[PDB]
Amino acid sequence: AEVRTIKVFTTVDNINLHTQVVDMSMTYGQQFGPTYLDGADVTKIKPHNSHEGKTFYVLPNDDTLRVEAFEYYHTTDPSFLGRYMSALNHTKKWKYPQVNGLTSIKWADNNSYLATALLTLQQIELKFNPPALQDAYYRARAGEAANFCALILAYCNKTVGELGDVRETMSYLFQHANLDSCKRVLNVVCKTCGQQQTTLKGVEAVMYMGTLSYEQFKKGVQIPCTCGKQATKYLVQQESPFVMMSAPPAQYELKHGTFTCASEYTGNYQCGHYKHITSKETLYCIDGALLTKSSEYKGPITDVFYKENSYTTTIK
Ligand SMILES: [Cl-]
Ligand SMILES: [Cl-]
Ligand SMILES: [Zn+2]
Repeated sequence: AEVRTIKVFTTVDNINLHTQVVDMSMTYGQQFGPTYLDGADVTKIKPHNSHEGKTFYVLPNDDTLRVEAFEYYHTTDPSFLGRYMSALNHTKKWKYPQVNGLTSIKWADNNSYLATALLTLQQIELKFNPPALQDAYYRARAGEAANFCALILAYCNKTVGELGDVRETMSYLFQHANLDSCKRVLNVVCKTCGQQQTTLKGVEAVMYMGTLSYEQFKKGVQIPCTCGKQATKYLVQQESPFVMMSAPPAQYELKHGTFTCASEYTGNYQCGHYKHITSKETLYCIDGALLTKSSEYKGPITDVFYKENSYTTTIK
């Protein structure tokens, strides 16, 4: 029997290429293990003539690829590249319209949480650490967001179509961002126990769960003390370029000029839809490809983002 071969390249990062000679009588899987062509699983396919010179993603299956994959993605999760490829096979088919000057996502595959996450990132100062996210985010800002959205799904361990939470999604992305300079000082005052200051750094310095209002967080929020009293927690010092205030969805009034952007969630714990609100010359509501405007906004808000640089309390 006549042996036929083609040259292809394998990769884990789509930058560093590895020359391979493949036998056209054997599947990609038999030669490389799980193999993907621009997100499509070709593990059970035999090489085509049209494949010559093309790049295939493989799993990090030797030491060189293990190092290349960690350096690019900053993960050693064995299932990561397969999850990234499985997502990309869908996100490459999504549309990414420019809405009010931002890259959004046309609704598909239950992706509203990703649209509001993507819109938010374009309005806050954030630098990613993994080259994969740096490279994909640059492309997303330019309007080609398929790789970025597939990476969000992979980093968050979410599949296409799965219910997502914006706060959790932002937590994962912030873990892979340089927030090392961010600092928060809180004071908690109990009329029985006295006062306790806490310092938070990095992601914990920019995220708070319990109120949407940055102003209320400065004045004080009531929380339980271990003694059984209500204590007051308030912000003493903030050093960060933004803050994110989150809460269970509740009817909330957004006032033009008092916040950067916000997420709205309509539905229940099992099922629902996110929209994005941005405060510009007026209030714009971006719902995937859809855009409306209003002077006032009230709805079931879950996350609000605010601009910051340096804040020090006047509370003694
Ligand atoms: Cl590679
Ligand atoms: Cl970046
Ligand atoms: Zn107490």
